[PDB]
Amino acid sequence: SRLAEAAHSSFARHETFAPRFGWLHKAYMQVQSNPEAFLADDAPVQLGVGKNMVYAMRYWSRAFKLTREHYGDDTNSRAMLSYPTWEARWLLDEDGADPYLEELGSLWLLHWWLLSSRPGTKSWAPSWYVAFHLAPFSRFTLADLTQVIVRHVNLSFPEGPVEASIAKDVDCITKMYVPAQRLRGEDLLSCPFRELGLMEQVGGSSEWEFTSGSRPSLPARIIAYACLDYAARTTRNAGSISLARLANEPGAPGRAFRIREADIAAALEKVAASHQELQLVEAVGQRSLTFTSGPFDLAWDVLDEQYDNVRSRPNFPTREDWARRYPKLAEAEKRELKQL
Amino acid sequence: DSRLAEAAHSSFARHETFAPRFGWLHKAYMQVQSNPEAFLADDAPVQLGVGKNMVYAMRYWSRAFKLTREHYGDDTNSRAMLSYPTWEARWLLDEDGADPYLEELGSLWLLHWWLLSSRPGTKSWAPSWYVAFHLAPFSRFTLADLTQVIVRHVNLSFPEGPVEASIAKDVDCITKMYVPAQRLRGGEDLLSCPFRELGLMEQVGQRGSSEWEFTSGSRPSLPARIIAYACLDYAARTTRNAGSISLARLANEPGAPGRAFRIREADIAAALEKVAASHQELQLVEAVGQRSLTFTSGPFDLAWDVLDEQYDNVRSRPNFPTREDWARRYPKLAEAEKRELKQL
Repeated sequence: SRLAEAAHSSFARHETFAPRFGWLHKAYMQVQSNPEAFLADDAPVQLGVGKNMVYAMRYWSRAFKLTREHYGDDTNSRAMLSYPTWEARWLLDEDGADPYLEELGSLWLLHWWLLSSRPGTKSWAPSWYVAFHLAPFSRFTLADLTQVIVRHVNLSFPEGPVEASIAKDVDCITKMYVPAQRLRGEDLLSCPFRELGLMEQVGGSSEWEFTSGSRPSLPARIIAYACLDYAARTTRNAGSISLARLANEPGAPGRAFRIREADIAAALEKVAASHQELQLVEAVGQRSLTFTSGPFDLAWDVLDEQYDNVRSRPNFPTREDWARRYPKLAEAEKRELKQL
Repeated sequence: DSRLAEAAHSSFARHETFAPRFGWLHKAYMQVQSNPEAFLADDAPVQLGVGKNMVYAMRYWSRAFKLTREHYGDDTNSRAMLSYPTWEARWLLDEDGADPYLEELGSLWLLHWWLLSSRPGTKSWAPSWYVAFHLAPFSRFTLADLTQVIVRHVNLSFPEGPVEASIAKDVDCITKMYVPAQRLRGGEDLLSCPFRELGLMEQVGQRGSSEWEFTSGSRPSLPARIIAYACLDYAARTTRNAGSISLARLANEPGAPGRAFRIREADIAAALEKVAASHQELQLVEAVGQRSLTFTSGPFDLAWDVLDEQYDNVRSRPNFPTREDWARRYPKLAEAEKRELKQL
């Protein structure tokens, strides 16, 4: 049951809103000192948005792995408070990697986090997971893709599908990834994920399709990071992962970024040239990415290099500093791990 | 032919091929609000959070989008051109303003209009853009073709001006600003540019074979009130009083919204009809028997009523400054306008 393994049962919690940059920015800025930022009586005024948008803002930060949620202490009746993740501190802080999402690679990174699943940290976007990793066809009507998601939810989640919520997810997917000109042609909002060029309307009319050209906006280091991060799901030590798996396995970068094996190989070779610990090797006649120590730390060496080594900046907190500052992050991870 | 000189200052390639970035507009605003030396300070790179080779481009983009004006400080021993935030930047970009995070596509249409904008005392900083949108005789071109058209205009308009290499860098920047990122080649690499969402420019039958075009479909992301504001703002360039301007001029005249937004006369008419229904001061009238937009009072103030309405009347918010309040806080803005007016 691939979907249940990969994702939480979360549908239409974006309240029909696609991501906005100002939402990601303002959520981080507020949640850092205030775990009650989204629950507060005057959250709408404090965050500068309407009531349903507070909800959508809270959801998007959880979905992009920028916050985790956990029970409050008892003064707080165990309300679901939000805490920023170390990754949010790394990416979005004013002294971080890319606080204004100036580089297209940072949007590819957020897209990877949205789809990402690991033991203890499942995806909050099962409809996105299905669309990219599990769906049978690259071209579909919105009703076709709604139906495909409904069918997986039937198989994966006991409470089962709420069709109207899944159809809302499919609307939201299209608003997130397709150019604005194709959206029912004030009213229209920006969405920076359209820059990824992942989805197009078929000349809706009434079909949509995921694209398949080359991806010049996707940096080699982002691909290499995602490959090592994927290998890290299952291994903590030196080892290897086949290019075939990286290209084709549901959940991996080939299907997440919609890129072919040859493109993954090209990126890995480019990056391995800069990292002694990384190689692309042949063993008749299949290529593999090799790493001489645990792939998660190496993924982060590669990723941090892309952004000129944010971790070495004055007063940048380590993952362990951050865990002591926000102990409920590990408690939330542990709560998920208990379910498995 | 001196249209380009009349419209624009002689400024080429000062962005060094960096297309606009949201982070640059935002952080420039936040810094210049209190520090006129924000782009000149020794610590500017750290303070602005940009690379040393990005400081000037960031400064340029704020001036070009009409978000700052520059003028000498009161300094007695300085030729240094200091920067001051415009009232428009306070209205648009402030945390308390119309759209600080550019969440609405209308706000990028607006910025595009401001980049192209020229009136007495406030000419455009982007001559290459002005030629590309308003003076070029073609909509489909190779980059070489566009470069040659700009060169022709620069020869006619600026006896002194730029080398060809600078104009080619403007053409490169115009492409990165407006075409989908997928058409671009990094040599990291590609930056986001929110103006790509306007869908104004596209690659055509690639190979190889080098070609691009300004697009000509309908524009669902371009709000009617942004169209109407632009029409009235355009009219305001030449009149301060009740008057009119024909739909044909709005659609076709170099500088006007038809060429700036690449929309048809019918589209402009439909937007003005929607906006005129709400505004008793505005009408569409047939005279011979061509249609005109009429206004019973000065079009600049009406343009701003229509534009502020589009953003839920920011000017009504508690403690929002009038232009006069802002002028008293930044007297160098009017000083800069006066200097330019003195040249005409």
